[PDB]
Amino acid sequence: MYLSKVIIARAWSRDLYQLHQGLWHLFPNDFLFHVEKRNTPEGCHVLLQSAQMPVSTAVATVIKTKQVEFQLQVGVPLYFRLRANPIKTILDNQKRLDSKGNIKRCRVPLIKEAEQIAWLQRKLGNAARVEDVHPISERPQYFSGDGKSGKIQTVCFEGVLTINDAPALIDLVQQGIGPAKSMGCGLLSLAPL
Repeated sequence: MYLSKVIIARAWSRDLYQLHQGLWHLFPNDFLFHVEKRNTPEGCHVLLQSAQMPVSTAVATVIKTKQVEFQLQVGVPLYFRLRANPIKTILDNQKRLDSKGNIKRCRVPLIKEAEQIAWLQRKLGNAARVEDVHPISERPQYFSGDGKSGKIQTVCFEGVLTINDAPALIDLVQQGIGPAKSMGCGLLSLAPL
């Protein structure tokens, strides 16, 4: 796969919806991204993982691209970073009913750290062991400026893991982890110690 640093012009990266759109246009000939800097004069700085090399547009400038060929062995420790959207489903607390007379089932973010770590370890499964992790609960990202706007609530997991199954870990990196992959979640970044 390819890893690129991309900068999206401010006027074209104001809404969450716009980011994916702008990035999609980089492939004129399925990608993942991680926002590195949300608001600068020149716009939004993104790390972009893709199967094809991106091609700059007028609004999305590819600053640099590097191809990754993986060399993983079992037992190797790696730093990891993953911005994710961990969620679960619960019954509405006020037992509010939907149009068919049923209690509403609501999607909610995981806010308890123990539950966030459990979610991560569950997604990684047989691919790797979490050796150490710090789940940073980030500020939510809103769909619009409207007072009633919904939002996406993310956690940025950072720490160290140890590889247990190389092919399984590669698959996780290629596919991305968890919901909201089109909104800048799911990109699992790895690095040697």
